[PDB]
Amino acid sequence: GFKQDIATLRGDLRTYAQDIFLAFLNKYPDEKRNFKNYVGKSDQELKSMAKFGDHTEKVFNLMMEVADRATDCVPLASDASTLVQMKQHSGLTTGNFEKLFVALVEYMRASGQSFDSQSWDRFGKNLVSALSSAGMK
Ligand code: HEM
Repeated sequence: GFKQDIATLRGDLRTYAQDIFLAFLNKYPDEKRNFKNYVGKSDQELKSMAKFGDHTEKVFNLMMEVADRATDCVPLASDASTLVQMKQHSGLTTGNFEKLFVALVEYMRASGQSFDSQSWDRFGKNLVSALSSAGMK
């Protein structure tokens, strides 16, 4: 289930983090508008841009902590506050986060692996709700 999925992703977190974030950017090309430097790049090129590899690994390092600190796929309000408050996310709305989790769930659904994709779907919705409550637009 969800807690085992955290251990699976953490066991190869660099590859999962890149493959899910690329799934997100290819499913929602307009989302590259928050990045700029990513435009007109193939997946293999993106993987070779330092701010892609670094920022994608740090997204997934923190997302796995937030998942790990969750009860029944409900994140801590403190984790939502922390995320909202991040100066680098000034641009963002809950819409950016919803789309990332739609792509994550779709990626898990298409994998050959026994991920608990319905738990991730609820995690993504609960995190979007928590971010809104914590002040994200
Ligand atoms: C659980 C989800 C996410 C987490 C944990 C997260 C985490 C982070 C972290 C830790 C940083 C700082 C890392 C660093 O720059 O060294 C960062 C920067 C940034 N995040 Fe996020 N982020 C998340 C989702 C998103 C989403 C959905 C977007 C846009 C759709 C986004 C856009 C950005 C941007 C634009 C930056 C800085 C600009 C750059 O990449 O050069 N983040 N994020």
